[PDB]
Amino acid sequence: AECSVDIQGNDQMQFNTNAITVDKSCKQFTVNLSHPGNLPKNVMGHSWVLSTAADMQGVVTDGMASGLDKDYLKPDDSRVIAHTKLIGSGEKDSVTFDVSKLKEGEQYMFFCTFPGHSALLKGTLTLK
Ligand SMILES: [Cu+2]
Repeated sequence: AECSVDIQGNDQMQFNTNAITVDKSCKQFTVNLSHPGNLPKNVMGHSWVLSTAADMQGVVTDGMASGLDKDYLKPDDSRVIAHTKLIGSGEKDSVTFDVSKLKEGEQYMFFCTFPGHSALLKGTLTLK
C-alpha cells in the first residue's frame, strides 16, 4: 500500500506488525486500525499513538491516568503527533498524519495506552 498501512490488534494482546516505514515523499500517511476479536474496548482496547521514544513512557503512564472516558490518553498531548480512538471488539478506527510532523533521524514508536498495553503492543516507525 502507498502512504497508508493496514494495521490491527487482537485479543491475544499482540500487534500484527511491530514496525512501520513511511515514505519521504508521502505527503500524508494513514493508519487504519482494525480490531478482530471478541473482547470489548473496556478489557482489551487498542489504539495507535504516534510519538517518539523520548516521551513514549510518559504519554503511557500519563495516559492510563486520564480516566477511561479520556480514552486512557492525556488530553491534548503534544507528545503525540497522531493517535487513534480507542476502538474495541469488531470496531475499526484510523488516523492520517502530516509527514512533516515526522522528523527524520528521531526514533519513533506507536503503541496502546490501555493500562498495561503499550508494554506488549508496539513497533518502530521510520522515514526511509
Ligand atoms: Cu491495546
